[PDB]
Amino acid sequence: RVCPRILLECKKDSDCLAECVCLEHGYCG
Amino acid sequence: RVCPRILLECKKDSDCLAECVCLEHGYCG
Amino acid sequence: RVCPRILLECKKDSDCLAECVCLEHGYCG
Amino acid sequence: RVCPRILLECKKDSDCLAECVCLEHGYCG
Ligand SMILES: [Zn+2]
Repeated sequence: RVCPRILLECKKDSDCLAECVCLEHGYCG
Repeated sequence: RVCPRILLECKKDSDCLAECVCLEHGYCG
Repeated sequence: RVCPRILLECKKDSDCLAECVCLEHGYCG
Repeated sequence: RVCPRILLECKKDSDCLAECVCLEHGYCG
């Protein structure tokens, strides 16, 4: 899985880069 | 992101297939 | 990268499953 | 598939970034 480790807040996966997922702490990972 | 539509429980991401991740509700997605 | 190893002929990546790519021998990989 | 738009030569897939693969023409893609 490709998820650059850029710190980004999110509500949905579409708020995230690449194949990062929106995790339960409100950040992409 | 490639995450099969297979119902799987998980404690860690490693429990999941492909690029699915372990969500805190206790299932892969 | 997620590429199921199902034998499939191709001309383009869109002929392939998942994140398989169309390789120079004419099969997905 | 996540393959950065970065010009890279390669002898093997391992030479490439992310989910890029080594094409026989000698570049990642
Ligand atoms: Zn991927």
